[PDB]
Amino acid sequence: ADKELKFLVVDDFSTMRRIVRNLLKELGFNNVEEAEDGVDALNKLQAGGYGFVISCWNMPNMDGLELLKTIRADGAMSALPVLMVIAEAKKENIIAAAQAGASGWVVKPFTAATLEEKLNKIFEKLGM
Repeated sequence: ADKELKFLVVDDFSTMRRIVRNLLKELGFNNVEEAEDGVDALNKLQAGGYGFVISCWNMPNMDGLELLKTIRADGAMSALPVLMVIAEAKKENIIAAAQAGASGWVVKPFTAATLEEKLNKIFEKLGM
């Protein structure tokens, strides 16, 4: 979708969230809110209006996996783009992310170039 599309960045580390916010900014995406955990993310997403979720995998309370599943099972936001950020390239985590319906995944740390690439690749499919 347009770069006005509203992003939600989920991570229990504020420093990592500002990194993702800053990279999105650099790519031209200025509509960005943050969530400190899956619960805060879902409370916020139910508030409607978001067009893309970038979520950390490893998070306390509700990890990234649970968030993705709740979203994919939520009839109203089941189609919401979800990019998962993971700490290592472990096939376990990756395959489960794909299986749970992750629109894509990235290994942190990542560059603006990669984020752009993933974002473009996903916008591609969705034809956005």
